[PDB]
Formats: sequence, C-alpha cells, structure tokens
Amino acid sequence: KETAAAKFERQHMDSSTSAASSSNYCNQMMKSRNLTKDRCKPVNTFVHESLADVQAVCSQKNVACKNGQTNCYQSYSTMSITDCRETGSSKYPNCAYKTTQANKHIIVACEGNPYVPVHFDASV
Repeated sequence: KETAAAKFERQHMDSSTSAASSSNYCNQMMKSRNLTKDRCKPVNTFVHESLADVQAVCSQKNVACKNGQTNCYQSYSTMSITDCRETGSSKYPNCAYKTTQANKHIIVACEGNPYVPVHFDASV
C-alpha cells in the first residue's frame, strides 16, 4: 500500500518539466505513473512546480473541498499544470488521453504531520 502523501506525489507531481512537452505528454505520463494499470484513470492533473512549492499550498488559503471537507487549500499563486483526460478512442487497456496545459491555482486536501497534500481537488 502507498502512503496517501506518496500516492499524491506519484499521481500529481512532475517537477522535471516547466510544462507538458508535447500532445503525447499525458499518454506517456499516465502510463509511467501507473495510472493505466488496473484501468484508465479517467482524469488526472500533473503539477509542474517544485515539490516544496506544492507542499507549501497546505499553509495557504483554507477553502472547502468539493465534497464539503474543510481541509482543502488553494494556492495563492497560479501554477503550471497539465490536465489529462480520457478521450473518445480510449479503451482499456489501450488508454488514450488529451493533454491540456494551463496556468492556474491548485486546490489540494492536506493531512498528516508533516501536513502535506493527499488529494488533488481542482484547479482554478
């Protein structure tokens, strides 16, 4: 089993690039981060900022999560992100994704000591 913090890093962190490198970025990343193993994860966002900057969001703007939880936080600044979503021709195990680059605020749920992100809620 993964820790919640480690699962967040695997699913959502990509500090190795400033932005998605091509239209094939999501197909490659969803596969290599093991999000196409048991099924095609339908939707997933990657954040192209340092781990430190993303972890810092847990000390920023406290807001509600979409489900009503009170431990969500919105980044004060916008961040480079890539949205990955399954597209029409996608059929497990042949997963297919649309890559959309953007620059916006991220909202994450935080837990633990240290208090770190454990869920990606949305971007604004």
